[PDB]
Amino acid sequence: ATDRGSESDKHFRKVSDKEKIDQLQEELLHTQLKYQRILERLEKENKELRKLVLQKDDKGIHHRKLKKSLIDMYSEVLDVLSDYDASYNTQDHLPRVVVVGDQSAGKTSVLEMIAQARIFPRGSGEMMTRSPVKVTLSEGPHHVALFKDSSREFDLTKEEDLAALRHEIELRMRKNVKEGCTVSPETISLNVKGPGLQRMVLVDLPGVINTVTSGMAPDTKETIFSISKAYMQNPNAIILCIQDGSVDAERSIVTDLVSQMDPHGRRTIFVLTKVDLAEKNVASPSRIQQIIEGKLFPMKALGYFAVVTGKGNSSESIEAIREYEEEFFQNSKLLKTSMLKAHQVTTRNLSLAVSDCFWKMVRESVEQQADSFKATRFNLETEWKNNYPRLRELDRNELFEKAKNEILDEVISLSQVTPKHWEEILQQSLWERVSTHVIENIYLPAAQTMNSGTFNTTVDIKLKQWTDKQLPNKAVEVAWETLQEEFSRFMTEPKGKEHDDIFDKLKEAVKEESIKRHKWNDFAEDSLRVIQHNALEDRSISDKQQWDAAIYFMEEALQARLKDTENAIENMVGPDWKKRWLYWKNRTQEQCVHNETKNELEKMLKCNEEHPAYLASDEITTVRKNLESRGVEVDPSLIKDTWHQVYRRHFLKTALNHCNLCRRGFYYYQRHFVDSELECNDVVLFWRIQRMLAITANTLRQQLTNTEVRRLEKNVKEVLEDFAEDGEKKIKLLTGKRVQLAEDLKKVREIQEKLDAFIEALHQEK
Amino acid sequence: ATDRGSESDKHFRKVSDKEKIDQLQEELLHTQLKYQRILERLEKENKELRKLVLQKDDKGIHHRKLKKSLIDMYSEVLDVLSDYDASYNTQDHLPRVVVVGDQSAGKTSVLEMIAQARIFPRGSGEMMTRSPVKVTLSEGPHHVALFKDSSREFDLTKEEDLAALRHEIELRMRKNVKEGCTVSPETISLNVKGPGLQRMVLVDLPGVINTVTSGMAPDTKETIFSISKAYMQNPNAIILCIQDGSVDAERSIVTDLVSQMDPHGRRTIFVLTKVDLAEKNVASPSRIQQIIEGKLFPMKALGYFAVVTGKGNSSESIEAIREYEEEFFQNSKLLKTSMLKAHQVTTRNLSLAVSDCFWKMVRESVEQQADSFKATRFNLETEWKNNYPRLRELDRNELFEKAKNEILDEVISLSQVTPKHWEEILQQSLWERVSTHVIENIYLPAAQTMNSGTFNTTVDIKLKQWTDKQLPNKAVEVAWETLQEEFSRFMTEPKGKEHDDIFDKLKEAVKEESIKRHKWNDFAEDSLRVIQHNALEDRSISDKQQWDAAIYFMEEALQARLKDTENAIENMVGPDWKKRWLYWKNRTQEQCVHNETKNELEKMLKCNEEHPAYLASDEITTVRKNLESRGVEVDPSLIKDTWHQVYRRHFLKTALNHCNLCRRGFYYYQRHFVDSELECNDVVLFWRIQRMLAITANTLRQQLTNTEVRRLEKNVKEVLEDFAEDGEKKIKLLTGKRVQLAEDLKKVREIQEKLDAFIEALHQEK
Repeated sequence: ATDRGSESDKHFRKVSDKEKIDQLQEELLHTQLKYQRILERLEKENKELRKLVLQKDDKGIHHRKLKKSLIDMYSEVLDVLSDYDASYNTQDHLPRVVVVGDQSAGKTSVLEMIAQARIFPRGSGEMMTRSPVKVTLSEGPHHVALFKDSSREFDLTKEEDLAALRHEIELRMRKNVKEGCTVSPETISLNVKGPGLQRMVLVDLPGVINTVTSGMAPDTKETIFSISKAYMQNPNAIILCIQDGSVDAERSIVTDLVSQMDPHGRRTIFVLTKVDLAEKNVASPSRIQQIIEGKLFPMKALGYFAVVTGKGNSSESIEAIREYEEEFFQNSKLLKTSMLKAHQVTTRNLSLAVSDCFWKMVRESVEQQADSFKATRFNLETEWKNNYPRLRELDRNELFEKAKNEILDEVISLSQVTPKHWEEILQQSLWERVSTHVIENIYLPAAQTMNSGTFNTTVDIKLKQWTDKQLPNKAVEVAWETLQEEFSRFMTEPKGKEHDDIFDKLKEAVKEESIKRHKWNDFAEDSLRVIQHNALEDRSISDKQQWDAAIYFMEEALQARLKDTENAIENMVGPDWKKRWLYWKNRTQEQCVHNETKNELEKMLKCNEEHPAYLASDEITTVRKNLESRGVEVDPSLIKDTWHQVYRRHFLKTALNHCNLCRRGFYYYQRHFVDSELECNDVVLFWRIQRMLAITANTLRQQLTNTEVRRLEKNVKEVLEDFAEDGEKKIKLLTGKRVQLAEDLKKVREIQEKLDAFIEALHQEK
Repeated sequence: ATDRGSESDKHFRKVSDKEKIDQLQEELLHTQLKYQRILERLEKENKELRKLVLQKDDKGIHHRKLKKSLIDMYSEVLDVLSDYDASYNTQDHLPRVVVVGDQSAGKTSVLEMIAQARIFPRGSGEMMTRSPVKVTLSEGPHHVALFKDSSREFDLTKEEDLAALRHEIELRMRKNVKEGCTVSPETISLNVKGPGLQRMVLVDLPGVINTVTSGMAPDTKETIFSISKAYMQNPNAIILCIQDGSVDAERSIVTDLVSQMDPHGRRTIFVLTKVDLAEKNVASPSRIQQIIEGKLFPMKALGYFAVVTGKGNSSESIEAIREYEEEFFQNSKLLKTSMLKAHQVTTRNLSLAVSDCFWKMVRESVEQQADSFKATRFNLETEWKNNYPRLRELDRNELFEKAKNEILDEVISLSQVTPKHWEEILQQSLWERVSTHVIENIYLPAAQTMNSGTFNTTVDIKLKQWTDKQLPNKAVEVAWETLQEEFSRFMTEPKGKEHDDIFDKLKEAVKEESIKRHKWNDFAEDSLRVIQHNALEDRSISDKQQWDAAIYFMEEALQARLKDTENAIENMVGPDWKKRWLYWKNRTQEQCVHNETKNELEKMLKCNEEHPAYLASDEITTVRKNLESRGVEVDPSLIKDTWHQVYRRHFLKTALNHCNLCRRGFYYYQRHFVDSELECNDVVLFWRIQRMLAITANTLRQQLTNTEVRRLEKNVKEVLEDFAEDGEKKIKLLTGKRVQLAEDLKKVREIQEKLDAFIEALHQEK
């Protein structure tokens, strides 16, 4: 009967087991015992195994070394840096080649010709030219392509495999775009290999635009720039600024972006596309020599190159395009009249220049960056040691788990708090809540009568009205606030050295929610009405022990109000004479007037202690007249306030003297002696109220401990589950641990492995 | 001009003038202008006295034989008896002729022939009388009818007015019947005068049914007879029995009710109807003659009569029916076979017999009952004066108006409550709501710090949370509860022996409706939220007196929690040993364990006075196992609670020693050199909350006295108007003797006033 919810939960949990354990033991623990082992065994091994199955096709020799071309391995290096941190802050560490240019300028054809195959999709000319791809370029004995995330190898000399390759890229391309924008940053990684191909890694970035039309979002112009600027920021990047040769160089759109990362083109190269279509330029030195020497641009490049990107056909084969490129420059005026120099034309020269710069800087850059990221682990280890004693047990999610368990443990302990303490809290709160009605409305008007039956009748009328209307509602409010306040205390107590600040954030979020998901059963108001009456209903003090308990409670309740009245009267009337000459506590004029009015009312009460609270109005006038006659200024309001305080003091102190006489009054009632003024009936009232306070507190406690506290535990578990699923709450609560710093120390281990193995391969090839 | 009484008066004059031209007053003027014309222009015509002169002529010398007719006064006498008592008992005091008959027997045709006008509901084969109608017949040259309740006179010689009268009677009959029922007792009073009419009050009664026909509602069968009895039982009345003599008499039912109501035929007159129809459809001798002879039924009669009611046509005139009557009784069986008496047939003989018997019965019974009605008015005087010697003929509507005035005056008196009274109640309640939280949540954790900045940080955390989410919600509860409670008290608490409780019921009824309709304004919570904050935000104690008041307030709080802690300790640890020798009053076993734990914990605090408020699990275990070594049986919760009490005792006594220290120097606080030097953040804290509580109380008081009390008065006026609308809401408590007794006194005086002139006319006119 003390608690019932836990029994129900255990019962139905056992029933669920009895019916479904032959499945639940298999699903819940059997497999899960090995679950931590499974993760490595299942997926990781698989990714390795299929790779071996592909490598087994090659049939490489054991201990041969030189397993892969160095650049193919540097592709993994760049990929691991991208995965660890995709922000430019980490991209800046290693060399890259950026392929950027005006929208639909043929820059994709430039990259594909460098790659010696039509590897990227060109389905459309609007949305398919404004999305990123990345391709590594490697030496090989055969032109073959392989994705990071696929075991399939693509034959780059056949239309079917090139089409499938373009299809996979396209499937990634047409989805890695914000809706409407059609432009979003994302990584697609392909490794393209073959004879004649250099040691590079090229990133094709969304085509650059200057205006927006009805078929595109207005933000599209800015988003492209944001992507375009992201990879250009790399100080170790070679930026291929690819411009459509059919339009004025002064009108280049990409240039105005490149100048934001390299204001003078120090690390940039100029690429002139559509050379065999822009006849107005390739046939005239006055434009070409400025465009290719670096006089028509603000950019002073690493080099300047001219290429043929296709004769307006977005789907033209790369092989035909390269053959036509080699034929065109010979056909064109440009070679004869030396407006373009032989090393400034065709795919070969551009590829070789960018390859030499990129790969030299790659060799030195990884030799540097292996130690850079290893040094970053050493730098991460100084901070982590200094911040906390070396420890990695905790985690952000584990903070939620630990605060959850702390909260549920405190809620349970709350449910098993010694009940007696619950009743003590409820009893004291109830008395503080009710004493105002007890004395001001019930006792004060009732005990002024000259008949015990009228005392009890006034008391009982006020008690019936009060126990029916306000008192039950007040008791229910007290119980609600008691439960919520004790819950708050358990959630927040700074338990000395055993307190943890980190969890506090959750304790506040749950404490608020758990309270709002609980409501107290309103029916209590009616039950209390009955119960309260019953506790009052006992008016019979049968023996000395209950007589003394009754007198005790009456003395306590009346002494509190008497002390309050006496403090008010002391402030109102002023200091005594002793203070006035020993501490020079001189009275104010109001205090003197109040003192004289008090003296008038007090002589009246001293002569006749039976006087009721209410005077005649002509009595007020008489008091004013006498006070004025002696020389005291007084008005009916001063008399009424002084009268109220003074009569209450007289009333309560007379009640306590009646306590002093009740303590030794029993003979009068044995004898029925007629001259006996003493009748001790207030004692019964305060006895009844003490017992009613006890009964109300205990009933509220029982409702709390068997019905409401278990509902609170259920609501708290619901709140904790809802917060556990909420990722945002975990992000914005329980954030204090230093584990985040250690996560970098551990995660950069992939970058550390790729870079060191690349250094070893560098030495092996040399 | 500032603080000048005359200037204040002039400002008040301006403010009152603007209110005098308020939109309320302007709309009152605009609506009043139309109202002066609406329900107006009657007055100028009313001034003429010609109508009054005609009424005087009717009352005094009407210069025509009709004047001062004694039967005419008897009609008013019976009407005023009906007014005195809806219940039949008193209406039975005075004679009248009550006419009952078989349903659809033609009784209304008989009553029309006697009244000589088509003034009764006439129809073919249908219930004609459904609610009884009392028509009084008197002689006069003007054959005119007039309702008791109307001013329209109906000319009884013309069909338009006769039909209007009949259908108005039908409508009144229906309006006396509840929806879904057909028959009702309420009597319609029509005064009919014309030549040849006899002095005869005649009461048509709902037709009696052997059984309900299917179309008719069943109700009638029980209703009809009861109604008939109500009028039939009159010991001073004549029974005129109308029976259908053209049908099998075995099917008749009226004679059974007549025999029940007059077993001896003391004033019973029997009449057959439909005699002309009976000529071809005569009721067989074997059943009808035994009725005429009083043998089939106990009914005896003053004579057995018969009249013709027509041939079933509803439009038949009086003269036609009488002619047909004469032909029938000359030629038909009712006389030739000697059932009915020749002097007892035809309309004239029945009318004359009824008038003679009626007026002799009147002369004999009305004088006795008129002396008895003088006795009746003195009898009402006897009881009434005893009931209400001070007040005579008081009515519930008058009482409601008086209560409305008193209650609105009580609201105004509530406005008169001094502002300090409201502020005192509000502040005391407000402080009761937070002080425990002030120490438990702020002071205890704040005062344990080694850095007063964290003391103040704990202060500010708790105070800011409470101000943002709690204080503006507690303050409004305190204020609106305070207004409700004081509103209740002004309306109920007697001002000594001079209190009049007559309107206490009405006051209580107004109270709940007014409070429910009225609300405390929503805005308050925001303003309080700001105001409270600022009162706390100011941390600077302006002067020494304020600093001392802060220390006194702090001493109150700390002393209260210290005494509570000490009493809780005595509750758990049990009696002292000195108490054992003194009163033989010792520790219980649990109290023994508690005290031993307390002594060990007090040793701990003696060794370390700065021990933190929280015992760690190792400290708790040290206490547990040391007491177990002592043999005392201790557990972690016993020690946790005993430690809380003991430590708070130590902490609060130290806080009161600091109270004493802080008096000398606020500057020592300003120094903030070291903990040993005075560190009185405590005094400034209790000062800040002093300001918060006082300003909250005064803001609540101001909104009360300038916003909510006037809204309360408006709501009370509205509620008292709703009181005006509902009379039941005036007699919700069944103590209504006042109104009923007043009405009875006035109506009995009218009864006797009319009976006096009637009896004098008996002495003189006859």
